[PDB]
Amino acid sequence: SGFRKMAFPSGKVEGCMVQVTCGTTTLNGLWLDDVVYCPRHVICTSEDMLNPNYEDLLIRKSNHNFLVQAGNVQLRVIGHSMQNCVLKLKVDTANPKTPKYKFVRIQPGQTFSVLACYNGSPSGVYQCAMRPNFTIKGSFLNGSCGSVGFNIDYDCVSFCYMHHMELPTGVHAGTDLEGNFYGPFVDRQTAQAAGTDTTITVNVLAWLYAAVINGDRWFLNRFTTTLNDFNLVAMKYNYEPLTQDHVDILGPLSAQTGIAVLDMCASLKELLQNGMNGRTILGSALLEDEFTPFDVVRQC
Amino acid sequence: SGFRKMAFPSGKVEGCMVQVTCGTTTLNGLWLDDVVYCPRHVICTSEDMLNPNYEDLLIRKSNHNFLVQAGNVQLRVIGHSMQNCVLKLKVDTANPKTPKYKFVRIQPGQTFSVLACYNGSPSGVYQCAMRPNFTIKGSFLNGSCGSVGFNIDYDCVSFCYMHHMELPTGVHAGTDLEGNFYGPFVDRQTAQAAGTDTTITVNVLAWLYAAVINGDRWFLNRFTTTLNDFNLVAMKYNYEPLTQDHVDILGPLSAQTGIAVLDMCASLKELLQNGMNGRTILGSALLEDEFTPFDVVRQCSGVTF
Ligand SMILES: CO[C@@]1(C(=O)Nc2cncc3ccccc23)CCOc2ccc(Cl)cc21
Ligand SMILES: CO[C@@]1(C(=O)Nc2cncc3ccccc23)CCOc2ccc(Cl)cc21
Ligand SMILES: [Cl-]
Repeated sequence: SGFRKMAFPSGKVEGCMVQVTCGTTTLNGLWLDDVVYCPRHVICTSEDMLNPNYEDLLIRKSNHNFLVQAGNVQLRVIGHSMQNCVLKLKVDTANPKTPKYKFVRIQPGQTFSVLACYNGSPSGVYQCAMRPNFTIKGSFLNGSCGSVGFNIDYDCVSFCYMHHMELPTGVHAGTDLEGNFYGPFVDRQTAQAAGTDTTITVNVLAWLYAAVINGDRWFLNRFTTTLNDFNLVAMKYNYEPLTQDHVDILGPLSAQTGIAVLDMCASLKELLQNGMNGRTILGSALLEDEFTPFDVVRQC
Repeated sequence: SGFRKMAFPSGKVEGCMVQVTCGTTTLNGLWLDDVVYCPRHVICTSEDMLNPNYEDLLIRKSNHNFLVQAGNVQLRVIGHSMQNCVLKLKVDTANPKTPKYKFVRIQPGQTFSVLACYNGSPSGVYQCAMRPNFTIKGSFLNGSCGSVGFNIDYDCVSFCYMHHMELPTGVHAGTDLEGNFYGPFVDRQTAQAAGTDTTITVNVLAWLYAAVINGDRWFLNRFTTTLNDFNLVAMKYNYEPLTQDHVDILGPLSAQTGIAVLDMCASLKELLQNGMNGRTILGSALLEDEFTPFDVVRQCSGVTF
């Protein structure tokens, strides 16, 4: 019993963190086999940042301009190429600690663990969700670029995010490991803003099921609702619409607790209308939306 | 920017987790050098748990009754002894992944990371605090006993907790790595209950400083208070008393933000007597007490491990 925001054990990713230096910029790289992946903005000279021509900047670089450090050992860069917004530095040594891995692109609402790093060194691990506006609400200081988001599939690490940027509101933007940004962001210092964020409705429902599994039932009610009526109410509270796919995904939790999805939807509608009235759900006074249905099943 | 509940990187601890089986019970062990540490209740059946004589049960066991598995390799138990509520199984092989470590006993209010394991396999890592009632509000299913709590100091893992039990309210109890329970708990199936929990006041203040560092300032006020007047108010809201040591430990955050500790205490007093008024601090509608002053400094300064 109990319910915590839980990250994946970070060991398999820590064995991959390296420091990448180019000129005066130092950030983190992900060393997998004989390739170091890192944000391409490491080759930018501050001025370049506004309207960089990355293909042009990269052609002017040599392998000896890139300084890669794995612990107290300098790795030799023997090649460099760019894949979208990620720079790939081929090195002369394959990482002996390379785990079984894959590169996955995730959808909004999906959760993942972040191993925050500075100078190629792991400082902490936390759990995040990809927001509906494609940002993440991370905890990142200057020097954290190249820190990665991942999930673990038994023995396999699925890398889903690499940190590139912090927006003016303090939220963060990044790419998958193929260098494609999540959201309409660009790796340029041009004026950028995240869209208004919304609540991940399917995740809140998953967390209400987690609360029932843990004995918290005060918010339950005798009502049910249509999916259309639920969406009309939820959207006026900045909640994402719930699709039939989300109803289906919540099926196992519904069968486990004996509370139909639309029945739990009517509880969520009531919580949005009344608030908590001094009560908490799983020790929280706000509805939590960073636990997916898969996270709840795994943890409970 | 940003403020998250952050655990220490778990890699140094993952290399130490093993599966310990004795009879029909399987739980986790911590393999350090040539010793595997685990809860001594692994020797118990459902009957023994009611009233166990652990010294008597252990004398009747042989080394071959304990099955230790590190990954897909079976370790040979060549000795067994008990230290308080922890069982120590001497093995024939020293763990090559043994990090620099130490066994430390933490105080209530101190935080640590928990590497939750099942069958000697790490499944998740989370951050928690040792509550003032000596329980932890963890997340543990059956099979998680032997999971450990730790902190990292430079490159040294300080093991501070081993999981043993879940109380009827869903909160958890365990021991340090020398087998001494945190709190008035015992390792027997007998009616047990945690004392009334209180809020870790110094940690709430540390988190209010974290909010100010992140630009959340609405709760700040012009007032200050005496430590005595603050403690009189705080204790009527089930808050732990704030000591001069807590005031001193908050000093670097007070210097960084320009908000004296007793000035922040007057903000906390108002938040208690009046509530948040529909507002949040760091995205939370409740005052968070599981960040120590050291955690806030470490996170708002990027200390690495
Ligand atoms: C070069 O890095 C930038 C950045 O966002 N960095 C950061 C990323 N994370 C946390 C940060 C905390 C504090 C300070 C900067 C942070 C700053 C300039 O504008 C840009 C423009 C584009 C890109 Cl892809 C990055 C960047
Ligand atoms: C050893 O098992 C006990 C236990 O608490 N185990 C658990 C520990 N964690 C999470 C659990 C989740 C769900 C079910 C049990 C959990 C239950 C029987 O009585 C006792 C009595 C004493 C002790 Cl020290 C442990 C125990
Ligand atoms: Cl403290």
